[PDB]
Amino acid sequence: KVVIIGAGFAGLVAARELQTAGIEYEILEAKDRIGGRAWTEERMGRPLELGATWVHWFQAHTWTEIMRYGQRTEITASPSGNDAHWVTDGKVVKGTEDDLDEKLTAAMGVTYEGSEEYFPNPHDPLWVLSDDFDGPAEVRERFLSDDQTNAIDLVKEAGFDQETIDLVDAFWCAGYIGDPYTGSALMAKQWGALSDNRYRVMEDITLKWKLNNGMRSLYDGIAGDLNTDIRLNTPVAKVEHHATVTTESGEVIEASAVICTVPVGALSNIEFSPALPDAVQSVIDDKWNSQGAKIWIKIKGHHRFLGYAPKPAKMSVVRSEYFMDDDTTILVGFGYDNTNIDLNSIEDAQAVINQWRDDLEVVDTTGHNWVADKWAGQAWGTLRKGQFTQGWSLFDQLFFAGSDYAYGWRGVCVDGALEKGMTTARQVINSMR
Ligand SMILES: Cc1cc2nc3c(=O)[nH]c(=O)nc-3n(C[C@H](O)[C@H](O)[C@H](O)COP(=O)(O)OP(=O)(O)OC[C@H]3O[C@@H](n4cnc5c(N)ncnc54)[C@H](O)[C@@H]3O)c2cc1C
Ligand SMILES: NCCc1ccc(O)c(O)c1
Repeated sequence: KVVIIGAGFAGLVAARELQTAGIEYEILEAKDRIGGRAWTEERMGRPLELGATWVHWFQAHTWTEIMRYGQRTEITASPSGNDAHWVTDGKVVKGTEDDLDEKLTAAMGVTYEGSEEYFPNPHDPLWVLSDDFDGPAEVRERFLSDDQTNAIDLVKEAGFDQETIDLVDAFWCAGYIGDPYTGSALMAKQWGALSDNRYRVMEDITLKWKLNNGMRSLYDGIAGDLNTDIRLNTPVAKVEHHATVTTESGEVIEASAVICTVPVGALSNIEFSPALPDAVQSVIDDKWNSQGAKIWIKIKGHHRFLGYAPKPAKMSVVRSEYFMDDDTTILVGFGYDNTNIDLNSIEDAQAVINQWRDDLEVVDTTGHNWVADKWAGQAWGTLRKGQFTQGWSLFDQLFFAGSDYAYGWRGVCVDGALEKGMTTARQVINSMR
């Protein structure tokens, strides 16, 4: 009676929540698998996360699922103390990881600089624009101005030198999963607000703890709780919200309400009748700022490596992640432009490593191009200029659920999908009561 489109974390958790409340549901999943943009799979000799990877106990929704499905102790920190390399003026600079972090810490201090006035409650991101806002006019003006400013311009304008600029440029190529110069700096400021405004905490939350048993231990857990079979290989083609849903084969399914978790980068596969609001339609057409890609590279030997490179490098942040039995290292990498790298080309993977070193030898590589993926069309959702205040909040019988619309760790984190999936089901629940 309630139709959930997509079996990623938002869809699975919404179904479990409806089930709790005794409401009939059905999940229609385009792919032949569950997990969506979280995808644990054996590649290159071990389970690797092709999408979502890191977790933290300060992420409320993720951490309760970690507790629920038995992974409390089953988390491991990514290697630290790497030999660090960063490109800053056509040149490769060699340092320690702590050397890099302290440069990034001071720049982050400036980047967060008004989060305390914007986000007293870091989970009320649009409070400044609320009728309830009790602050001065000049804070609302700085807020809107920040939505139209990118995060690197904030560091440039504070007088930092070119070294620190290319470091933040590389950082946000990875963080904004695409071109950071088109991004909204209010995203970065809210990550600060959710991280006690400390670079170190922000990295502990987003870039440290991995699930020993992968994301699949969680989404297999949620799916294992459901008493209604997920209909895989059932891509949705049309949605009528007056609700009626039409699959690609032409099957028609009737429903009291529709919870659509299809990411924006993939909504163009579905026709809506009536059409979507013009405001929301312009977001879909502009979509999100996530055009980048994530790679897994394997090299010869055991090397503790960290590398940073600004736009337009193939990869902006690359880091050792696993030391393997056969004297190899698996590194992870994040880059701003999915179309500048073939994630499964040993030669393109070598050119990534060649950004910093001419003595490290790639022997394998792999990745999934989420942006080119029909059912995704993006990496993790990040914000263009103007999308903090006129973007993710515009998607509020038809409900949109997904990390990209979350109040808290929006887009970038499974925490956001688990948040928004659950609260969107509550909207359904509340209105049926
Ligand atoms: C490279 C990468 C790395 C990430 N790393 C992390 C990390 O370390 N930590 C973290 O917390 N988060 C991370 N994330 C983010 C996390 O994966 C997402 O925020 C979360 O999985 C989004 O869940 P969702 O349910 O909102 O969307 P999705 O996972 O995209 O779920 C949508 C589902 O709908 C399906 N679908 C699409 N179109 C249709 C259609 N027409 N009909 C039917 N079904 C359809 C899709 O197949 C998919 O199963 C990462 C994301 C990426 C891309
Ligand atoms: N994949 C985790 C998302 C992410 C990307 C870049 C960062 O700089 C960061 O702190 C977190």
